[PDB]
Parts: sequence; structure tokens; C-alpha cells
Amino acid sequence: GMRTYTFDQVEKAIEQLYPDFTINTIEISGEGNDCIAYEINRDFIFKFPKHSRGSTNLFNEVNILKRIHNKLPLPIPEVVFTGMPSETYQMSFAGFTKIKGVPLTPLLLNNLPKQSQNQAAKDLARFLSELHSINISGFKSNLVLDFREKINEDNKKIKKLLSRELKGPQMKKVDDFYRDILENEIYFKYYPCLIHNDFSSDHILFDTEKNTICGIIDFGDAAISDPDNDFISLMEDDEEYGMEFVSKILNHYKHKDIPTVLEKYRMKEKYWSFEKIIYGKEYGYMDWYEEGLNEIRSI
Ligand SMILES: [Cl-]
Repeated sequence: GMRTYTFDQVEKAIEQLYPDFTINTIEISGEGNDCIAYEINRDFIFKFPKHSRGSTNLFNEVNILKRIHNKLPLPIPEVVFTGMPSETYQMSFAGFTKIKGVPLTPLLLNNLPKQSQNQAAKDLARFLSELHSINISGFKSNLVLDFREKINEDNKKIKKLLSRELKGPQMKKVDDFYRDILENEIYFKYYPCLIHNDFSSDHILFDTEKNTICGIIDFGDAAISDPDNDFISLMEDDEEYGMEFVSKILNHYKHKDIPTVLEKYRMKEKYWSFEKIIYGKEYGYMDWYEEGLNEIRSI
């Protein structure tokens, strides 16, 4: 079950741990699948978890940000307030400094003058180059997300989930899809590093007076995994920036195997149907689950 909050309960939660912090203004600033976010005093964003899974992502975000706060070339959220663990949440809330700016939507990017588009690609490449070069020696080993392990896990999850839903031959071809990707070593041979892992246009903030990127946000999915993940998340022509712009990022990053990035993107496009089934059933999102179930049913 998901949780809702009133403004009064948000204030009461903060006041229990921060009695000297006066709240003058509060409004909802956004809502995602994991947290509801509140703009408080017009200078802070407080995230409150909608469920236990979302609180684990929030706890991860807080811990990662504290490890990397002064290591990057763009502003990232700074943790200023933290809640506490309970039997229900790893972290009851967290409060971050607000970064002023708007998302660098594909529409906003493509209306920019070319010189500013090029600066945006360069700034993103430097951000990712520095992120992926952060020394990960100290980091907790459970942050490592091995992609081959993940694909094997999902295959077992899908069999468990769909054993009574799919007809025998349908499940056989699900098993075939998994077998084929697991035999292709290009997806699983990478050098692990710290990655953002949700590196998309909605998480890139832009200063429209300077026409420059002024922040990267929402680090709750960060992990030690394949650096190519942070390029393929920007490659979709519909919802993101497309291949031409991402190729500019790849050049400034000095990527040496662009064909492999493309092959990984192609497979992730196909793999989304299975992710929608998994996280559809997990979150209570039957919309997604039925959508993924119909997609794998036909193609
Ligand atoms: Cl921080």
C-alpha cells in the first residue's frame, strides 16, 4: 500500500526532529513513483516516501550524495535534513537544498542556439566523465549492480510471475528471449563505476537566463554498474534527446566504442516490456503490468 501525507503531517514529521526549523510556506513540488516532494520555505525540497521501496531509494540517494557532494562539475542536491528509520521506512524523509532551474526538456534543448546546445553536450559529458571516474574504493559493495546477475534474476521473476498467466509456448519464447541476451557478452563486459542510472532530461536542470545547465538531480537509483547506462537513457527520440545529440556527448566523453552503446540501447528498448511487467506487479501498477504483458504477447 502507498502512503499519502497532508501538509500538517509533513510539518509534524519535520518538527519532531528539527524543532528550530520554521516552516512558512509549503506546497507540492512534484510526485514520482517513489516519493512525494514538497517545496518548503521556497528554498528546500523535502522528499517523503510513498512506500518502503521508495524509502530505500531515498536512503540510497542521501548516502550517495554525501559521498560525492564536492566531486562534480555541476551542482547536485545537498542534504540538509534527514528523517529516521522505522519498521516501515529506511528513511522517513529527507530535505535538500533547492536548485533553481527548469528541466532541459528535448523541446527546450532543440530551441537553443547551436552554440548553447553544444555547450550543453560538453557540460553533460564532463559531468558524466567526472562521475564515472569517482574513486569507488570506499563504497558499500551492495551498491554494485551486476547486469548479468540482474538479467538472470529477472528471468526467474518473470517465470514466477507469469507461470499461471502465459500459455506454455508463450513462456517458452520468454525463456528464449532471456537465453539469447544472456549469450551476448557485449551487454555484460564493462568496467563498473559509479553511475547516475536515471540520467534523463527530467533530471537535468537548466538556467534559461545563462542558457547553461545548472544542476543534476534525483540520485536515488545511483549504483556501481555500466557507465553506458547514463548514455542510453538520453537516446530515445520520443522522450529524450536522440542519437545526434548524445553522439556529441559521447565525443566529448572520448567514448571509444559507440557501436556498443547503440547495441545496448537497442536491447534496452526491447527489454522495457519485461521491466514493465516486473515493476508493474511489484508497485501495484496493473496498468504497466498489463501493458508489458500484452507487448510480450505479440512481438
Ligand atoms: Cl550532501
